[PDB]
Amino acid sequence: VMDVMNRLILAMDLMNRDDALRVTGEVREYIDTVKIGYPLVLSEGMDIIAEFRKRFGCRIIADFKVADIPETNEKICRATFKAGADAIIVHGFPGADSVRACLNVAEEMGREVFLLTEMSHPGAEMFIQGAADEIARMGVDLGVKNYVGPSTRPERLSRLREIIGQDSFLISPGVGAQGGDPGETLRFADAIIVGRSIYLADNPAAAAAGIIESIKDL
Amino acid sequence: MDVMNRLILAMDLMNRDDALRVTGEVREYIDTVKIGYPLVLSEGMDIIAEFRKRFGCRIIADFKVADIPETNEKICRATFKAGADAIIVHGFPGADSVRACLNVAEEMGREVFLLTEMSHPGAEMFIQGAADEIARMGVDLGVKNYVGPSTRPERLSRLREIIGQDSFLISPGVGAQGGDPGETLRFADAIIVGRSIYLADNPAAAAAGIIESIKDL
Ligand SMILES: O=c1ccn([C@@H]2O[C@H](COP(=O)(O)O)[C@@H](O)[C@H]2O)c(=O)[nH]1
Ligand SMILES: O=c1ccn([C@@H]2O[C@H](COP(=O)(O)O)[C@@H](O)[C@H]2O)c(=O)[nH]1
Repeated sequence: VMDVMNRLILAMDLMNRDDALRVTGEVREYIDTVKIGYPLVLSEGMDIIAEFRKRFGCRIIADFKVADIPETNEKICRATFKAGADAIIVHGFPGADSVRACLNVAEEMGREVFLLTEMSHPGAEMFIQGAADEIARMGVDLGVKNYVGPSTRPERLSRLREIIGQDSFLISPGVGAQGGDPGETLRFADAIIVGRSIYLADNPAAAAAGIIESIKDL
Repeated sequence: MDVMNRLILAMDLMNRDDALRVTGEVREYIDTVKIGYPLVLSEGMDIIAEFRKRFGCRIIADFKVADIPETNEKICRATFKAGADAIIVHGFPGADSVRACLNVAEEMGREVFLLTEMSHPGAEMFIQGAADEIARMGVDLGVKNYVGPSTRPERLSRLREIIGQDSFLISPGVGAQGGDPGETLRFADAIIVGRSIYLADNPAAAAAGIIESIKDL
């Protein structure tokens, strides 16, 4: 599995190139893994991935929550890996064929797929939660090794961990801004994803240092 | 939304030259183009303005938005800023995530299309069993534009039943995925067609044939 420095992944969702670069560079010493999503990519272009690689020695996870039909998923994955992303996050709710398509491209292109089972926001309780256990089981049966679960619902994250086993890799968003706690989340997740709590702080570096200090024993 | 010939082109080619050429070859048959991530992540969001400059067509961004509320807002804002007239949003992530999109849409005067049931086989695993409730949620939220599967006419019909004849409904899955143009239009206001057109040796003739087959409607 990827070796995430300090078990902390930066969710760089600022939508300005200069601000995104400035902030990421300031926390550079505490993180070696950055999660880039559509807010930044649709504002600055996929070339932002290469720029982060050039400026920082950071691993890139594209949080695109792929959720299309199989054929389209393949194209999305190919475009994303061509851009230099190390891994891509895919939605499990659209079913096995859609996930398999992503795994096929990842295998062919030598990259990784992360399966998003249950989401962290309140609305996730409406339809995703009830299917999350089966989505995880589906992922396990498909050979998925990397997963995404909610920091906001410890009991759910714990169940996800059980389903995928200790060997699987698990990252979890919803820490900070959404209410999740760093330490509690790392009881089940291999690494935590943190966005606003860091990038909106007056001193992003200090915010990141503070989070790491709080989980030092972990 | 008045879609010419009730036909929406799914422009999923990933080369700017090919996408513009093919879209130009069928420009006389359509005035509505659906652009998605295959093209946008390969050529950039500036491609939307290029399409408007060269064709003037309306643009539907099929981004199947499926993030948390906060991030959905950012995605829609970025998308409408690029010139998209509408954006397709997944309903599976819940009401708050859909409302987030509706908020930005209202603020920027654009439209949100709610995707309720997908057209591929995998949609049967988790999406289908929640589809009716997702459509009802859309109605409660005041959504007026929807996306349903051409590949399952009975499901498309149920979707139409739930949203009413006043709501607008578009449907992908025509051609490549097995859906029939005419049967789909029995329930949907417009059909979405990608490969059956853009992969054809002669795209223009392909579009003309599809339109010819539905001249009655
Ligand atoms: O269930 C999920 C999956 C992914 N994210 C993503 O993780 C980040 C959380 O950011 P923040 O709340 O720390 O600012 C965002 O990029 C968001 O899109 C969630 O928050 N919830
Ligand atoms: O349930 C859905 C929702 C959207 N699309 C989209 O509609 C187009 C269908 O293209 P094609 O099968 O006509 O080539 C693609 O852009 C695809 O991503 C589907 O096929 N199924």
